[PDB]
Amino acid sequence: SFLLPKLTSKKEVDQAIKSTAEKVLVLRFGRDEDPVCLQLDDILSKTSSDLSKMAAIYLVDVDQTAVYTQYFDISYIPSTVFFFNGQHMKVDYGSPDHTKFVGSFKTKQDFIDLIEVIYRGAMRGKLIVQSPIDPKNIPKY
Ligand SMILES: OC[C@H]1O[C@@](CO)(O[C@H]2O[C@H](CO)[C@@H](O)[C@H](O)[C@H]2O)[C@@H](O)[C@@H]1O
Repeated sequence: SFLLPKLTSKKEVDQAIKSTAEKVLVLRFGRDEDPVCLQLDDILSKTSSDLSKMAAIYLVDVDQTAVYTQYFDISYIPSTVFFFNGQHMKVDYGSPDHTKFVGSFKTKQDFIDLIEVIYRGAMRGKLIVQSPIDPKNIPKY
């Protein structure tokens, strides 16, 4: 749906990691009212439907649960994490941190292209993939 599911506890995140099968699990750690989160959530919402065969997207409330925030070394929101069949996926964006995407995507198409790459690699058994996004479009922060 356009109004993506919210996860508000550790147990709910645990469960989404386990329950999302054969698709990229997208976990957006943020706050729904935060300006950069608003930007990113618009892209996640608007692309969710046409990505529905490849990805399941969730909005994770960092103000109601924080176990995972420490686990992924999240200092800035939004931070977006990718999983496939229960295992964390890394992506090389051209920055040192491959474990999470920090900030918002420049365009819808960048997110789409990224998911395509993650999905294909994950389906081939890979755990780390190369981002297809032009570095000029990667938030620098
Ligand atoms: O240890 C350096 C060696 O690691 C590779 C991945 O095998 O890339 C990593 O190190 C680069 C240089 O520090 C980083 O820019 C990159 O993000 C990181 O994955 C090699 O390409 C590199 O030679």
